[PDB]
Amino acid sequence: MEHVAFGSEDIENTLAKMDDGQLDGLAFGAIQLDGDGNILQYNAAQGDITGRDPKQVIGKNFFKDVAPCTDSPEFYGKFKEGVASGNLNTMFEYTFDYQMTPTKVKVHMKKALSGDSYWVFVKRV
Ligand SMILES: *C(=O)/C=C\c1ccc(O)cc1
Repeated sequence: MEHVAFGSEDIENTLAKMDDGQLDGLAFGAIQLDGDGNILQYNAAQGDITGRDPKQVIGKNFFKDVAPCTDSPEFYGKFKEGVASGNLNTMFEYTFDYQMTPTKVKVHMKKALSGDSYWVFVKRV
């Protein structure tokens, strides 16, 4: 397993060295999006939670297609502001409930080290 704690201050630095293979070792969900909400990476842990297939969601809009239950001021609203500002680091509780059992999780959004990429870290609570 890759030893990285959810909410770690330097998490964007640590994860810059990973690949899809290495990301699959994390204890929590991790989604990498571009400036437009498109999925660039999708680890095995978020798949265990949402039931999605990582390899099948890659390339689709996170907010439009895959997870419309996030299209909201509380989530998407926060993402867009972050993207436009060029900085993003917020943590909140959300309920995943689209075509799945209503699941309470902890969501950590943070801008990555790379120019135009954003992290979505998730964990059951
Ligand atoms: C609501 O849709 C919230 C979360 C979520 C995340 C990923 C996937 O694939 C579905 C739903």
